[PDB]
Amino acid sequence: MVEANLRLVISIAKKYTNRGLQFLDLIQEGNIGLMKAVDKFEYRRGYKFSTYATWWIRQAITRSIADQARTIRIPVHM
DNA sequence: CGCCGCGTCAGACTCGTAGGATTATAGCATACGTGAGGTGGGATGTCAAGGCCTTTTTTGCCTAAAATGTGATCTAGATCACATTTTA
Repeated sequence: MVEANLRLVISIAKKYTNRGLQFLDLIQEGNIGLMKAVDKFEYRRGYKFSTYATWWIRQAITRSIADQARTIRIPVHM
């Protein structure tokens, strides 16, 4: 599953590899959200998988950029 | 053996001049801890009157005793117009 959907991970990743942090870190975090979605996904919902891990990936990257990527940590609320 | 290609590595010295950055990234719910706020409470620190001792300020006082007064009786100084008289 994971080795299959790596291209989803990288595709979504490089929408956000504008000069925020760096490519490969967005990619790696994307693989983390991917592994979550593989751990959680239900076939019985019968939907496509792409959407599910799209959400999960996007969460993971979207707050790893914010936790990291600065010398001064601004937490999520600000 | 002797190229050839690729790569590594230095490029003078002291002063001055200016301020200075930027893109876009979801959203709400749970639940937990830490910062700025209260809060009585030991405990410390202050400020105004009183009891131990010595010193200081009044102040007794203690007797040597030298000093302070009594006043009629004197005394040895002190004067002034005339008559010379001396000395530089």
